[PDB]
Amino acid sequence: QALQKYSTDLTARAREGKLDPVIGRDNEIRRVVQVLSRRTKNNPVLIGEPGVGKTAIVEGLAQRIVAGDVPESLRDKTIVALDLGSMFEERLKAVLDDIKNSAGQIITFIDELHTIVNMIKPMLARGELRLVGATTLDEYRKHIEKDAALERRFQQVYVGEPSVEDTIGILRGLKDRYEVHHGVRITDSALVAAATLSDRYITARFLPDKAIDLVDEAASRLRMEIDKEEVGPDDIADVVSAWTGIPAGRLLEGETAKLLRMEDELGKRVIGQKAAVTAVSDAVRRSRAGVSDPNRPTGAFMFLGPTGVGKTELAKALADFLFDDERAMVRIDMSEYGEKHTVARLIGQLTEAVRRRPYTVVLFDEIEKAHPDVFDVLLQVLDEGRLTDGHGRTVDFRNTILILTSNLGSGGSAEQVLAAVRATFKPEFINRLDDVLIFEGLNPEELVRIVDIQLAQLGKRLAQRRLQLQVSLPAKRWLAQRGFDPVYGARPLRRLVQQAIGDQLAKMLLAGQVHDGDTVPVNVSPDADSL
Amino acid sequence: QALQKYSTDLTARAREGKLDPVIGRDNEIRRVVQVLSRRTKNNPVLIGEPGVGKTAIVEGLAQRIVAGDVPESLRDKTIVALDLGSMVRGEFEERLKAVLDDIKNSAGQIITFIDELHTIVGNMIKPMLARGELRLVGATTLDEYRKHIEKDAALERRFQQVYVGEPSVEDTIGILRGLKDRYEVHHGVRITDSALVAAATLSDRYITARFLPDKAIDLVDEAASRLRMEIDKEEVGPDDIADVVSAWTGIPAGRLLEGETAKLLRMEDELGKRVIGQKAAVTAVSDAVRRSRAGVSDPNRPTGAFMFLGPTGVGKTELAKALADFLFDDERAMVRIDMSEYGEKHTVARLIGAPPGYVGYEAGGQLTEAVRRRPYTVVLFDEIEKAHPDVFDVLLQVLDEGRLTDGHGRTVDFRNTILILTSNLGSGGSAEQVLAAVRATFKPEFINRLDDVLIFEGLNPEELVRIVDIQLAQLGKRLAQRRLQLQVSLPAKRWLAQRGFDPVYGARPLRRLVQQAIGDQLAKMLLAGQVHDGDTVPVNVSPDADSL
Amino acid sequence: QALQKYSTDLTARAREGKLDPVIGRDNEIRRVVQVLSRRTKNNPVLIGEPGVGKTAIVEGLAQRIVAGDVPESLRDKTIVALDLGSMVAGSKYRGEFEERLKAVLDDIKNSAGQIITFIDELHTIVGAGADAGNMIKPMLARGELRLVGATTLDEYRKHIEKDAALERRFQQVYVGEPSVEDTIGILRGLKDRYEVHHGVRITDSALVAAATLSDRYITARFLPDKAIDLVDEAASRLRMEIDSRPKEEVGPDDIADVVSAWTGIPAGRLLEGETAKLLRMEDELGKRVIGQKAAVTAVSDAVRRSRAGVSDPNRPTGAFMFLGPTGVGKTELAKALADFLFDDERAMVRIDMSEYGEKHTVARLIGAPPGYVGYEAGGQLTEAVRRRPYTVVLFDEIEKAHPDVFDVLLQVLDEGRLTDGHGRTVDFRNTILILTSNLGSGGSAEQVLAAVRATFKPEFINRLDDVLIFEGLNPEELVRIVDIQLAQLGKRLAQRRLQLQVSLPAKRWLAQRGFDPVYGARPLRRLVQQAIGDQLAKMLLAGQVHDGDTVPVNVSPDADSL
Ligand SMILES: Nc1ncnc2c1ncn2[C@@H]1O[C@H](COP(=O)(O)OP(=O)(O)OP(O)(O)=S)[C@@H](O)[C@H]1O
Ligand SMILES: Nc1ncnc2c1ncn2[C@@H]1O[C@H](COP(=O)(O)OP(=O)(O)OP(O)(O)=S)[C@@H](O)[C@H]1O
Ligand SMILES: Nc1ncnc2c1ncn2[C@@H]1O[C@H](COP(=O)(O)OP(=O)(O)OP(O)(O)=S)[C@@H](O)[C@H]1O
Ligand SMILES: Nc1ncnc2c1ncn2[C@@H]1O[C@H](COP(=O)(O)OP(=O)(O)OP(O)(O)=S)[C@@H](O)[C@H]1O
Ligand SMILES: Nc1ncnc2c1ncn2[C@@H]1O[C@H](COP(=O)(O)OP(=O)(O)O)[C@@H](O)[C@H]1O
Ligand SMILES: Nc1ncnc2c1ncn2[C@@H]1O[C@H](COP(=O)(O)OP(=O)(O)O)[C@@H](O)[C@H]1O
Repeated sequence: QALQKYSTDLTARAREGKLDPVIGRDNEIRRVVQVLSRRTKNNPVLIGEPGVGKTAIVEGLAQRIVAGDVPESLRDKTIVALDLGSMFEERLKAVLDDIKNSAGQIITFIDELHTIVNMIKPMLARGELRLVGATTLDEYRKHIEKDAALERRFQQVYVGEPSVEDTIGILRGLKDRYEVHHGVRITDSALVAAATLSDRYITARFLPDKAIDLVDEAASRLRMEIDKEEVGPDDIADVVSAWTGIPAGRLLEGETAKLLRMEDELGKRVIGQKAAVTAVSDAVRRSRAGVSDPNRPTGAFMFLGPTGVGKTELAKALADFLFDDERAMVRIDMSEYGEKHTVARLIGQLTEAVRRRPYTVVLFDEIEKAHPDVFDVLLQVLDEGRLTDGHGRTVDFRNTILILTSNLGSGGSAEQVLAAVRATFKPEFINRLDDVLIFEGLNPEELVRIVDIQLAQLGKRLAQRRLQLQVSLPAKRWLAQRGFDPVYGARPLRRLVQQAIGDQLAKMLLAGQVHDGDTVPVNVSPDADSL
Repeated sequence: QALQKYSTDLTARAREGKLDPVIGRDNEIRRVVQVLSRRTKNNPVLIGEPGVGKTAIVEGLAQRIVAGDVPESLRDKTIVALDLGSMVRGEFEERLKAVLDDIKNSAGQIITFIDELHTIVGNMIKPMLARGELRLVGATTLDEYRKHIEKDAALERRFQQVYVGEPSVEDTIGILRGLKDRYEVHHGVRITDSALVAAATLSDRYITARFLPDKAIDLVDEAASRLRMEIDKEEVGPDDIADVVSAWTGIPAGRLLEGETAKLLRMEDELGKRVIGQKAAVTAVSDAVRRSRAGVSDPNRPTGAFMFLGPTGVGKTELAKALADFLFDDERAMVRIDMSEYGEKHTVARLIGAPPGYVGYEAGGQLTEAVRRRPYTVVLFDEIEKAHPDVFDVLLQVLDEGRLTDGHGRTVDFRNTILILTSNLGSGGSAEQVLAAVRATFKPEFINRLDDVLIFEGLNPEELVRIVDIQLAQLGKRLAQRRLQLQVSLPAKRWLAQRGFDPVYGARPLRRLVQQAIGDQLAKMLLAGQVHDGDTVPVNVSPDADSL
Repeated sequence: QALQKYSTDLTARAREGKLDPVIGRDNEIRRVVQVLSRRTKNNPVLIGEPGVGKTAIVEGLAQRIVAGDVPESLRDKTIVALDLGSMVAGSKYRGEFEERLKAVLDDIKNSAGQIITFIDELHTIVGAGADAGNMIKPMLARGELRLVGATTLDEYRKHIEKDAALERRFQQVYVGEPSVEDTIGILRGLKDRYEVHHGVRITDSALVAAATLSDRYITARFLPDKAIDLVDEAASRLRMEIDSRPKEEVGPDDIADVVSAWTGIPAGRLLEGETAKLLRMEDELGKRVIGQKAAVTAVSDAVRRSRAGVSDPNRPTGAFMFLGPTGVGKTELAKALADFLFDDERAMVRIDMSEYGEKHTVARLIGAPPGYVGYEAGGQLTEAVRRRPYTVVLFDEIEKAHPDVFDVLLQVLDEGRLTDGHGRTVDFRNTILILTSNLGSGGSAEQVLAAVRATFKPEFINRLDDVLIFEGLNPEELVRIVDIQLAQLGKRLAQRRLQLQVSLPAKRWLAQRGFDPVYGARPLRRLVQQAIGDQLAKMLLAGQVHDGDTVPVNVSPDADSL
């Protein structure tokens, strides 16, 4: 009985009346009782994630026992925990002496048993103690999923989080826990609104206790700013939003803000490809509202283009818009993932960044550098699980869109491309993706905005010496004349800009007479053009 | 009496009776006794999969020892197990030396027993082993023995492999019916021999991860536990285990009963639930597959080798997908290769990949690599009218005996697959000249080996609202986040027929058109409001487009 | 107190007679002795292939020292069996193994030069690093310690020769495996120890049989212990039989029983029971091949002449090639033979020579040289014969193959040799090679031989035995072929309890249809199935025929009907 200084107790808390009302998980408590009532492979271990309530499952089990629902072999069983706060090995003998002389009626419960697993294992092999456990997936797999001599005594129980409405309904046993400081009146409106905005800041947290973390963050931030008598849903929203957003981020949905337009950056930054851009805009209006399916990447498509049409430019253009930053995208080339020697390297080369900053869109410019094993990797990613890491820490793909702007059948127009797509992408890269689009090559109409943005960039580059260019439409079209060449692309235009303008400009800049502050015009000549 | 700290005593524990009965397996015990009684290369090692009964063999050896059956040379000796988990950077070898010290101080015939020694190895034990003071009964698995106790051993001259594969269904039923009083006393309800047979057979048939001797007892113990917990029908019956195995695997309990005639009788609309029309095709395919399972034909031939043709988009691969969904419990079972780039004489061996050391060797062959794994698939040959006249030699050898040889030298068995050769001949002809065309195009004796050469038929304009309803029933779960329902109107249903058929691609745009139109025209209002999860989401057709 | 917890005493172990009586091997022991006694660098190293008696030489030197049979500067030298696995076991700190080894070295060099040391499997002295196994050099190349060693050639090359400054300090004494007579002498020396360990007797003829049989059949191991293993196994097995089972010695046929129990080869002396089978063979083999009497007696003579002990023990057990018309029974005779002497009609190794139309695909049955894609995989044929070295190899239709595959079996035949990429040889010395063809096919026995003489080359036609010519099918044998096929079908109809009652006109019609003179009996299994099995399934799926009903068949005016 000396365990009172070594271990806590639970068979008396519910008897005296000290407990918390946990509701639900009836099937889980049933599973626990059934597994513990076995001849072999008994004493389960509640596997899950930190902050789901495995302790809640155990205390609910104790409550159910003391109220009385158990079979004959469970006559209240004196359930008891173990305080790891008694730490050396000379005292483990003392705490196990009362379990050895026990008659199998003093079953224990260790929390986070992957720390322990020498001293207890032989006793477990003989079966004088049950030792209900609790651990997490990664750690469980790391420690006791490789020693098959101990997988003989441990039948795992998988636990998930309760639903959103379930958390809402269970919240009524928390009305007085935290908000007893500034006496702000709790309202059911803000209560149901708190967990509603669960993916405004971070999706690494969970529902049952991390929603409470959110609520307490909100209470603290209110009591810090207003130092009102009521809690406000949009105010909790501003709490959770003022850090994944500088002006408290985006407000309520109001899709007319950024996504209805979709071309302010795209249509004026990527000249051409109008059909592809309109199509992907329609696609992201149909998709970017949680309005496609259960947890998918919520975006996947492909389209076609040769060199010199602006595929990389569209990729880097949508970056500054889709999430209003530079790292809103990751572009992966498989110039390394081409053989089976490397398919394991990304499980992980990408995982570091994609887990640290899950605010990026995944890009694979070409599959003419890829292997059919990354095919199955991404297939399992799509709709059959978010991700599985070789170490065990899994990272969801919530704000990631799948793109391929390939030159797969660019020589052909509409039929060769479609046949080559249906062929080269064997595993289901057709049925679960979205539409496959096309490009609109450099056209005499689509050259004016090109030259305009090029000259704008050259000007902002020249602004460090306080020079400005007066570009007239004569030269604006004389360059466009000999810069069409729709086999190579805009790089002839850029090189011609550099040569014609910059070579002479940089000769005269050190030849005097163009001292800083001046302004230079453009004047077409028969074969050249002067400044 | 020195360091009994990190071990057990299977003999002393047997002196009281804590151990189980070990019924059966009376040959491996004698083989172990025989190897343990040599002069050199003694101390055997048991080899088998997990949970087959190696520890059980050692327990039975100890029990026959304590009762008295072995020769006197082995009699009067004890056994000890060892724990590779409680020991294990460094100081593990110090502990190992501490143990082998107690062994050398025993200096007798106190046999040891190590479990999964391929974690240990090395050259620390070999001197002590090749001197005659310890005996080493091992236990491990074949593949790990081959990688750890074969490559760097140099003591493979000291180890003898004993094989224990796994029992059969009958031996497992005997194991169970002998190991029956234990659970009947632990929980205590009742157990029927019918339930034992059901456990063995269901486990063997559906559970493929684990193996018989313990995979079977899991079901019995779980059934007893759940029956005991139910009392919060005083016996466990053969139906009282279908429930447990269904809870385990997923398939409902109705399917996990008679499934050899009850499943052939369902080759009715259970296929037609997925494919619409084509009743002659469905009947012919169903009957052809139904008579192959009878059991009177030669056992080396695929399960079905029919080819069908006609217009595209009329449901030609949908029948294949549905047939794979019903028979093989998966719709990702058809492997589809395009017979358009197999036109040259050099690209015929591209679907095997013949030699070692050449360009395409580790990529296997397109046909043989997809069947060596999942040897229960369905094979489609799109556009067979464009193949070089040497593919047919391979495709004719495969269906004369269900075997083939890939490049690595392996042999793959085709006698559980279903072959299907699509085509598109007869763009204009209905049923009269396409037959002569497909007879003249291919060799005449090649068709003589196939099954029915049934010809698909056009889609009745009446039989298109069927496909429309299938599309809408599928779409009835895309707006499942906010429970927003869908509106239905027969004119709009028959509106998609004309502007979606395009009678040169069958019904290919019936998916893209519907999804783009409705999804895009709705996404705006699904956020703007004007409809919530209590409304039909009113929709109809404008003179030009589909109105909201 | 340092070299007594990290070493045992081989000489003290020899004094109590806990060693074995080394027999022979005087050259190697003399060389070890005369190298162990020079001025500097007196470190011999026994080297050789595994199992040929390298430790026995050192134990013999120990027994000789104890007996006093050595030169004057070797008497009372107390050789010591050092071990390193026990000095590296507990040491996890800076400089904890260094002093442990330094104490041993100081104790060896403290006493006078009488501590001859013995490290077995010395390739393990190269590690211990983290400057280790390297402190020993100054004493090695000065004659301070003697260090008799022993290791295998492969381990030597891999570990020690990478340290060309340390190899210099060792003298290689090459140990080669002994011959059959030397092994017989060794066994005669060691017999009386096994005769005491087990409670049985062992016969000198049994020893001779062990040393001889273990040399023809077990070709992956080496002799001195390859031969002892058989004797040990047979003795233990006979003792296990005598006990526990309610004429007392091992003889030259128990060894045959063991050497056939593993390696599968039927080596022995034709114990009664199968001699009757071998005598009654041309008809027990004729229960499946009708006709071709000349091509069955040849195979039967090969098999009998092989197992009777009169045949060249270094050449395959038969290298026939039989060719003739189409659908005559060539492949079927090969399969019937494989079924006769294996009982598993699919236990043979057949390769389809119609797939070798391209010169480069020979690498399927050879492998790939070092440095190419599939190198450690091996070759199909080589790896198929290395295990189960008793099969029947079959080359079907060997005229479609490019005429450069006729050059590899040019020496597979006539010697039973073939080497793969790794350069190791397998022996086709117990197989039966059979390669069929279809040259001629419409000529007499003279113009069909002229096609062989024009397709193959003289040094290839000269390697193989009888070139058998299969004859044409007589119209009186087709009935028996139909009986064979119908019996096969009936035996298939045994998962039910169906039967058949085929009539004489039915059999005659079946024999008449599908025997065309150009394609032999080829279109007959297909016809039997088409005309019986289909409407036997139809009339079984739709009831009206149930298990038990012996259904008859007749010849109703048109094509056959039930
Ligand atoms: N439609 C376009 N809009 C904007 N820039 C374009 C366009 N077409 C070409 N360019 C420019 O042409 C150059 C080509 O680079 P990018 O288009 O970004 O790379 P890319 O399109 O992937 O070409 P490849 O295929 O890699 S050679 C860049 O300076 C682009 O800005
Ligand atoms: N012949 C047998 N008689 C009785 N029980 C048996 C027999 N064979 C197997 N079992 C049971 O099958 C189960 C398997 O136990 P083990 O023998 O420990 O399995 P294993 O082959 O040792 O694999 P490991 O060691 O767990 S990885 C036990 O419950 C045994 O009691
Ligand atoms: N000349 C010999 N005289 C007597 N017995 C011998 C002789 N040579 C070998 N043997 C015996 O045959 C067996 C060979 O064992 P070892 O000599 O230890 O093999 P080895 O030469 O050490 O090869 P490795 O690499 O150590 S496995 C032992 O049982 C020896 O007693
Ligand atoms: N003498 C025979 N006895 C029994 N069956 C025979 C006989 N001759 C032919 N057959 C049958 O004929 C069929 C084919 O015979 P095979 O010998 O396999 O063909 P083949 O002799 O290899 O000729 P090819 O050129 O290789 S097709 C099989 O069903 C055999 O059973
Ligand atoms: N179903 C539930 N009923 C009551 N409280 C719950 C429930 N789920 C989560 N909780 C809350 O979470 C806490 C228990 O979490 P805990 O089991 O300690 O998480 P973990 O086991 O992951 O460390 C309790 O304080 C409780 O308020
Ligand atoms: N009998 C049918 N039942 C159901 N859908 C059908 C049927 N016939 C055609 N379809 C539909 O027609 C379209 C044609 O696609 P697919 O099955 O791939 O045919 P194809 O072989 O012509 O490519 C699909 O949407 C398919 O569902």
